[PDB]
Amino acid sequence: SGIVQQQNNLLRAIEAQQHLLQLTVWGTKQLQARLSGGRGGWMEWDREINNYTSLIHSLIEESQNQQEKNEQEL
Amino acid sequence: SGIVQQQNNLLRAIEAQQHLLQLTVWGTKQLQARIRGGWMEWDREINNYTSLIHSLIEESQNQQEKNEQEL
Amino acid sequence: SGIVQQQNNLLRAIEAQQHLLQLTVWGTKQLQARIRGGWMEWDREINNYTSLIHSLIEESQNQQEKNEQELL
Repeated sequence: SGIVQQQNNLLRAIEAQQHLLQLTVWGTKQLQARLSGGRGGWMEWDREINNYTSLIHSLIEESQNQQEKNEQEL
Repeated sequence: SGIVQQQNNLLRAIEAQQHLLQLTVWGTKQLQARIRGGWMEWDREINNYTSLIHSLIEESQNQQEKNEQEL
Repeated sequence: SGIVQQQNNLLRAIEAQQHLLQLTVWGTKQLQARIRGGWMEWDREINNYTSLIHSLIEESQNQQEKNEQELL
């Protein structure tokens, strides 16, 4: 199915962008150290990112499950 | 259908990833402001593609709704 | 169909998102190259996913086009 094949493509790109995104956050934090933010000034910022990250992994997780289920049924 | 349902998750991922990215964007500009390089142009690129993404996410929400109301 | 138009929407949302990512990587590079460095591996990691994402994107473009020409 070209439609089902496209979903897989979109999901994949999203997963790859998630790595890229996590690589960019890491890079940003390294800069933050050397530099200097305000001591704890970025705590909530960091917290918000972990919230989205966790949500994202969750969604990707459900999507991968839905992907296998759409490939057998549809 | 499982396709529309999944497309919803994909969209929420894109949206969550988008918000995540915007946080990265804010942080970087904070960093740059605490410091050459021609950053106003970069500023322009950010804004443009930020506009574009917002437009795309909004239109995806609209279609998602239309699809969930049709399938 | 509404489905194929949604994939067209999601694909572009991903394309646009890719630019912001590359731009944020860019700014990071300028700042990092201003302030050894465990970055050598960060750079290798970046290039890898960038190429993969551009590969996934164009692949999706090929698919998007094919699905639309058959009116799915």
